Amino acid sequence: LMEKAARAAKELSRESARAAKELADSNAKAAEDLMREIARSSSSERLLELMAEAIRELQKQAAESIADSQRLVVEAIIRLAEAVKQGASEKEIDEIVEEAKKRLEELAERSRQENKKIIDRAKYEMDEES
Amino acid sequence: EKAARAAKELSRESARAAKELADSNAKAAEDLMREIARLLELMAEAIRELQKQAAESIADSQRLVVEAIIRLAEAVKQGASEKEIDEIVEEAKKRLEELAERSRQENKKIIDRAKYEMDE
Repeated sequence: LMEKAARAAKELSRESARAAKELADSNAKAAEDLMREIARSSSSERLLELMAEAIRELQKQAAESIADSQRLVVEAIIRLAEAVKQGASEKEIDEIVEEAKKRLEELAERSRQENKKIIDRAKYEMDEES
Repeated sequence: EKAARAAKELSRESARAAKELADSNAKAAEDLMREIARLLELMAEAIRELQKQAAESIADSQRLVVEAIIRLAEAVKQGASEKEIDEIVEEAKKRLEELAERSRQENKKIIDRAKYEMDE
């Protein structure tokens, strides 16, 4: 079962990573948009300050997301190594894995929501100035 | 607007580096959990260390990216035109590649250390 647990660990880590990558892509596109708002507008340092603030907020929230899902993954890994030595069933391992996998997608959903709110606020505030 | 696409590409470059680190770490978790079949403490420590170094690398990358974006955003509206913009972009790419390389090496070292000591 330890082999199976290993596969499970790699998969959880990769799911976390993929969440991080999708979030990062969204943030990239956001950066592009904000810069286009810079170009299509009057010359104002203010818009630059706002863009920088937005990008920094997005980075901070991204780091918090990664931290959360990483904590989850390492805990699931330890929990798996524990289980494959306390009483390795099969469906108990499958269950630990499926539960962690549940929490990962829930965490990632909440993350995408926070991100989205940040972006919307940013875009809007950049609209209102200039 | 060229600078906008540039911003996106730099950001995506950073993200790709991060993704490579994460994949390496997944593989590392698998191997380390194979060496278990205590050792649990070694594995936990190694994984947490890999995560910490990942976060350090991502932080450095992010600062590079945002600095480059602010520089671009000022360059446009200050003028300077295509060659100067391209130069800002390519220099940012260069420094990003350097950072990504040293980060990649440090990560590789951590993983190899970890495996080697779960062997001992």
